[PDB]
Amino acid sequence: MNIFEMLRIDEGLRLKIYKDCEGYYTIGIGHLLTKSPDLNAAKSELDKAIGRNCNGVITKDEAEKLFNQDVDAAVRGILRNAKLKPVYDSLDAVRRCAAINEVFQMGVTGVAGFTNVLRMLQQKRWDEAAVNLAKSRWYNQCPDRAKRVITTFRTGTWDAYK
Ligand SMILES: Cc1ccc(C)cc1
Ligand SMILES: [Cl-]
Repeated sequence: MNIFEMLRIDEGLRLKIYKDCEGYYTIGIGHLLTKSPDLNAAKSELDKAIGRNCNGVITKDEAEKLFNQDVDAAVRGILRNAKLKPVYDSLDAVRRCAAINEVFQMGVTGVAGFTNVLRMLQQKRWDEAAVNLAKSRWYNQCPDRAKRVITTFRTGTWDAYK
């Protein structure tokens, strides 16, 4: 078990644009195209991402390419954020996976605004962080995509993905 397998389980796989649980246009393994309400703007972004006219459908290999780029951008987003980095660095290996996963789903901005949970995590207060994450708009809207990640922040084991 590792971040990629953890993410494939949580994001599954679509090979054509859909609306995710927050209502935004997505494809592959949780790849957000745009927050625009315009499907055609989400289409330009996709072609722009692949390097061809798709027009809204991709292959598996191309999905894994996007996936690999997006994991990388999530990690880089954490390391570049002054609020996220010190918290990230104090976490153990498995909770670091739960942190990459959350940034991958929610994006850095939303995550960095959980000042509450951020302090709790750094002080290693797992139960309270867990409780406070299960309160966000992210959890209430995306409970299947989110549940295993909260449980993982709580336990620091992979048991939720087993
Ligand atoms: C790096 C990080 C990711 C997610 C949370 C909720 C906190 C820190
Ligand atoms: Cl969901």
